[PDB]
Amino acid sequence: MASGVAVSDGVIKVFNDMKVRKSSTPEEVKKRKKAVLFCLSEDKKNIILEEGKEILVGDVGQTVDDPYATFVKMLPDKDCRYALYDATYETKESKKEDLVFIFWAPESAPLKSKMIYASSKDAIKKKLTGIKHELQANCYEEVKDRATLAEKLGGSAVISLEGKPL
Amino acid sequence: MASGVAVSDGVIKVFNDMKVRKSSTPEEVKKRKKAVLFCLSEDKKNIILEEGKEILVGDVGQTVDDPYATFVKMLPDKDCRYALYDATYETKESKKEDLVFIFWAPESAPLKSKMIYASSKDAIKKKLTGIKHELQANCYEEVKDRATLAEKLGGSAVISLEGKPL
Repeated sequence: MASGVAVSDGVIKVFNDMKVRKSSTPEEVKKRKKAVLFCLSEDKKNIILEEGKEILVGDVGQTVDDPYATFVKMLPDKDCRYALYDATYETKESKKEDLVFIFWAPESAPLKSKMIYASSKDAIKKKLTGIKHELQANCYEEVKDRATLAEKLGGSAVISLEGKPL
Repeated sequence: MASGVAVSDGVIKVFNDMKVRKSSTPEEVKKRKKAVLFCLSEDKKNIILEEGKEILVGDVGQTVDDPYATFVKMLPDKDCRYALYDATYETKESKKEDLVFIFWAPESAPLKSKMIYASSKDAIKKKLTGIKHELQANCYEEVKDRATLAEKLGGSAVISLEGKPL
């Protein structure tokens, strides 16, 4: 693999902040990140935050309406990305929320690029202590489908995602 | 990369036979291969012919009717494959035929499996002297489309594939 890649402290903090329980006020929550993208640096030595490429919880009621679809559209067509998506979903028992780590390697991306991203994946995944869920996607028409993520979280038990029907 | 993988003489012969000009009779032609699959061995040390997984030219008039669609369906859903497909297609100038090398790495395949196939790709590609065209595919709903291949062969100039409209 490639374990000569570094993860910024700022990236790490972003992860940690996302798995926070609503002990804090109603303002930093809403400033909370619903989704976020990371990418490799030009030199392929760092995993860094892609600014602007994110969805804050505050945007959900107003700007966004569907957080999952908005997130899917953020996914570039020729470049690989890592992502964290904070999912909200329902079974027949409970309404739960879980952090999903996403590896995006779109078909049209250079094969060299996919290889490097995949080989370096462990460098960020290892630092994402207690992550649980991982989604690997190549095909846009497949991630686009809510059932894709839903099935990954809890399979057939999952009946809705982000308040929407599957 | 991985250059510790061997290509069988039988595989090599199959390639060479496919780029043959119709100097021979009308019987070995029709016994000619329209498409063929290769895969890595269990030990990942050989690139070998996957028997049964092929389309002979003779099947086209009768058993098959659409060679491209039939070929696409042969593509496994969880496993990577290499393939050669002998394409017949038309521009506004000429009706041509060309050999296309295909790398199939389906989304649902184990990431470990994709990596090994991709890293070993050069071992067979190098032995496919004067190949010209390569197609890499992850997403089934995309290879399925004739325009995918057509665009790869000659882009927008190509107006039909295997006698069919795009």
